[PDB]
Amino acid sequence: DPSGYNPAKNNYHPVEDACWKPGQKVPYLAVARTFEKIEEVSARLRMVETLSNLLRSVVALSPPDLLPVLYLSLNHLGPPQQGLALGVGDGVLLKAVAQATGRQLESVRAEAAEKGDVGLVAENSRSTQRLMLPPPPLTASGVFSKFRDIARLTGSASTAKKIDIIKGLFVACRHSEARFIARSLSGRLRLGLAEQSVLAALSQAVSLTPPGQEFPPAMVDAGKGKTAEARKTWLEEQGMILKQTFCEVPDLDRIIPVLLEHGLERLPEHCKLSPGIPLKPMLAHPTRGISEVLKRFEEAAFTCEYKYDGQRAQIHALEGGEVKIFSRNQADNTGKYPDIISRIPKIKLPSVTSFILDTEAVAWDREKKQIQPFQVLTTRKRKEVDASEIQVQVCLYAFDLIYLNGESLVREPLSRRRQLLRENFVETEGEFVFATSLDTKDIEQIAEFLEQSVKDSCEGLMVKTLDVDATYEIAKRSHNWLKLKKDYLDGVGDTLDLVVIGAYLGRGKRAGRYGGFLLASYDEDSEELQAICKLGTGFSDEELEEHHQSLKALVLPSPRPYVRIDGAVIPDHWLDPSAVWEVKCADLSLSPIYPAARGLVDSDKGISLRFPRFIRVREDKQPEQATTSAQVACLYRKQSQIQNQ
DNA sequence: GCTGATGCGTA
DNA sequence: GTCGGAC
DNA sequence: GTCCGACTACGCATCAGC
Repeated sequence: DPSGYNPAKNNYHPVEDACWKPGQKVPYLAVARTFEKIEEVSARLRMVETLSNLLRSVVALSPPDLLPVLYLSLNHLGPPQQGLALGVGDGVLLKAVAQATGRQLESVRAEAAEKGDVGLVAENSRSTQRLMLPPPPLTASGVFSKFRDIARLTGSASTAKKIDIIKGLFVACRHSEARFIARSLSGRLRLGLAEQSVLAALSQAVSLTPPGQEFPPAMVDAGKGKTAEARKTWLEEQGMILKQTFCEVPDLDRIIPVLLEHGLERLPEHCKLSPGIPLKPMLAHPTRGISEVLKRFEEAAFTCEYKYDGQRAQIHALEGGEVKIFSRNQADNTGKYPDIISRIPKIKLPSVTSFILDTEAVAWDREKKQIQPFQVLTTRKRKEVDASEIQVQVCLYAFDLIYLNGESLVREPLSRRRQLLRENFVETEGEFVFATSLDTKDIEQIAEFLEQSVKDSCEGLMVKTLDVDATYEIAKRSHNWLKLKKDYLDGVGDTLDLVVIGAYLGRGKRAGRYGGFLLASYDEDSEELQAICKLGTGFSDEELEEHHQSLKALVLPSPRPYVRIDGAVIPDHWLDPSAVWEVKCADLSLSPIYPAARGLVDSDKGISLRFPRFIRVREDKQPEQATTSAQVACLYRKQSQIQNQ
């Protein structure tokens, strides 16, 4: 019986310890039980062991069910470049849960906010899970198809249809299934296992129990002969095949059926980095100072690049002339930028037959010949733009080359790839230029360069080694670059003193306390606190608890007459304005929602904070003594990017 | 058809 | 996007 | 250090209720 299933069981046996006969379909309750054991523990190694154990049975008995099981555990709907989204929000999901169970909405919405988890509410209600005799059990592939069903429906009257499908599952759910369907739909599975741990579990699972094996499979534990040391080394090198493959083709739709009929050793042969197929980009680790750079890099030579404030654009040029473009999430952004396809001609030498570029698309005002802020870039249409429409021009700032003229430049040092980029590509000012770089190790030069980038409408510096551990092999270390941001540096930075005027109930890791707060500045001339932004990162678990107790004393039934939030999300608890917190941010923005300082820099819009974080309590300060909307308008005006307008 | 609410992808 | 926790 | 999951602003695209 599946409810008995224990994929966490000591010395776990794929065929004997399963809960479905071979060539049957994997049952969803198996997937739910594997989930229960994964969330029950906190070590990633144990989690990987359990998910491996389920994945091995799935390979021995129902291999067609492997792809959907993996998707179910990532909570993905498919390849990222295909663009699926469920289009179901918390409120619809709560209507779905309520109807399915027979309960009043208000009651359901209440308990969900209270427990901080919709899955818990969907589980523990089972009326009409009475009158109608139980529907057939739920299958892993079936649930994953109903998910793809929901995400597929669009247009007028689709919500009602999306709900019916969800009610379908909730009625077929038994045991712990409703908990995880509800969690998945809400995009909050919170197992404590995600992409990296799935890959680990996959490669271990096919390593221990390889596919394409005549049932009953000859070998079910290819690890038994080896000693405990020899095992761990073999596991690690197996996982790295998969990881670097996935990193070049993060697409289970391609990778998986290839694994099922060619084994893991042969995967790099059939799935290699290739234009038109987006690959995981290289990521930056935050570095809190020039001193920490030399700690992290020690003896390796490195370069310093301008960090541009636009959005990543991974430009693909295939042999045959076709041109595609992808976001850092692997989204297809090709239709987004007609203007960039037209200008592919202008950027390469005639000898260049195919490339993958790593660049930053940055809004550009040609009238004035300089960079506009991020808020401008985002006003451009998405979807399917036709070139006549384009309002906000973008300029490309290239800083890496991944694949040239048929050959894959991944294993090559940066020093190499930057040369190749500089050789075969052509700067056209205000349209496609290279990243301002300074090769150096002198701390004074590095600091002057930092202050210079910010002067030139940028966020600070990127930092990349040139030859030591300086490839593009994301699977070795994904966060292989450093970001030296201006606001990372103690003493340097916009910090504001803000008043807590509201609290929001936490979810998940924050259930039972407050997960975020509403913050305001003081406006002297209208004798009013005005909401500036929400705050939800920067406190320790202890600090966040102290805040729950100290601020519960001050919960108010309704807001003070002098509190002004306008468009912002109404808090769950209004608070007596007393508490003053020190708050740091990266930028200040013109807000469509917040009333802080409205009319002082824009007749219509107020000012907000970009990337706000809690620093500490201002025990010595009073709401009167808070940063003032006047000061918020001063801070905004002096912003480097802003003075250049 | 108009309007307000909101999902979601970008940072 | 930034940030803290468990390992 | 690595991986994971709490949380932030903003604006285009979408749909329900009228």
